[PDB]
Order: sequence, then C-alpha cells, then structure tokens
Amino acid sequence: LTYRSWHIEGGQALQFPLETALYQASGRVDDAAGAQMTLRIDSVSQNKETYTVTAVINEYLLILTVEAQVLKRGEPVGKPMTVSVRRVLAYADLGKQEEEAALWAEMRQDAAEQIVRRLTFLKAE
Amino acid sequence: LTYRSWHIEGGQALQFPLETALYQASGRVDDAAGAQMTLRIDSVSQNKETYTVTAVINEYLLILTVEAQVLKRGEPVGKPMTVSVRRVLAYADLGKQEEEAALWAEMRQDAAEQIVRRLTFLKAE
Repeated sequence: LTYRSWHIEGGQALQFPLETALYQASGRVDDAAGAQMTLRIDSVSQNKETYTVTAVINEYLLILTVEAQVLKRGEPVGKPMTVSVRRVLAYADLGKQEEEAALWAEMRQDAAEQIVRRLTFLKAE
Repeated sequence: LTYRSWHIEGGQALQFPLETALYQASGRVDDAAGAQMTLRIDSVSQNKETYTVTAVINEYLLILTVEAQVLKRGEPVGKPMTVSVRRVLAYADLGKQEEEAALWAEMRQDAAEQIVRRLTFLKAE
C-alpha cells in the first residue's frame, strides 16, 4: 500500500474491519487532521430478500452494499467506488438472529477486504 | 382487527414488534398450520446514507423498507404492501453503534405498527 496514512469518515460498522485490513497493508489510521488520505463512506446498505420460497420461505439472499469516495486533502480522487457482498442465509436447528448477525459480520469483513484491496491498486489505476 | 389468527413468515427481526402489535389489535399469532392468515415478509432493507456533509459527514439518513404479502390459506389477497420509515441520525458525546442500533430498533417498531395498522384496514379496502 502506497500513501499509507488514512482517516475513515462514516461506515461506523465497517470501521474496525477496515482498520484491520489497512494495517495489514502497511498503512495507518489517524485523525482527520493528521492523515494524508480520507476514505468517506457515503452509503451502506443491507438488504435481506426472500430467495427460495417453496408461502413458506426456505432461504434468503443477503446483499451488503457499500459506496465510498477516496479524498486527498479535501479533493476527490478517482471515481466513487461501490462494493457488494452476497450470501445465502439458511437456518438449521442455532439462534436465528444470532446467525444472521454473524453472516452480516462475515460480510462486513469481506467488504472491508475488497475496499482496502482496491485502495492498494488505486494509484496504479 | 377482523380475521384475527396470523402466522408470520420471515422478517425475523420484525417478528416480535409485529406480534405485539397484532395482539394489541385483538389478533393472535400461531403456527402456519393453526392459522387462518399468513403475513409473508418478502424483503427487509436497511439503508444508511450520508446526509449533511459539510469531507466530514455530520448526519446520516436511515431508511427501513419492508415488503410483505398477505395470504389466505395459500392464496395472495390484496397487492404486496410496502412500508418505509425514515430517521436522521446524529451522534453526541453515547455509543455510536449502540445508538444507531437503538434507532433501527425504534424504526422496526414503527414499521410493525404501520403494517398491523394496514392489516386492520385490509378487509374494508
């Protein structure tokens, strides 16, 4: 990772997995003031849709969508990026809510990894 | 509330507030088998959008969208209904995540109340 000091605006739920990925790429996280780069999360979407019906839903499709803009000292660089993760959710006998929550968690980590990955390739691009 | 025995398919996170509203309307919740009516949640969407910017987000717009279909003994009755709740999220010094979660909770209750309300008026409509 090049130009390694970052500040994350928004995406509270994505903040920790992102930070983790960033340090894993040799970058660092700082306050807005002491940071060269800023990753602004403009939107986070969690959509749960009925998938396999069979008037009795058997499975759900979960879609996590994140939109972010990279900024350098107040100025936008590159186009706004979108990233989305998809997973099928099927329960077995558990914790129906505790399970869906774990999936969203796995997904948020997935999205973080994809965002940081794309950051690692932004300069070249 | 008329035709008062209901079964809810899906919308796990909305299940309790809905049940509560339903009993508050004199209806009852039962298994698929022992229930006249079925309320099938086809989609639940939670979108968090950047609202007031000011490269430093100050406020977020939260939108909860729910889509459900009412069914009578396997057959669809009425059009699919959509309900959406909107709230502005602004933190103060807290628990940034604990607060957003409380808002989504307040909203889910709001949505439940609107769904049950519309159920109370479906026959007439």
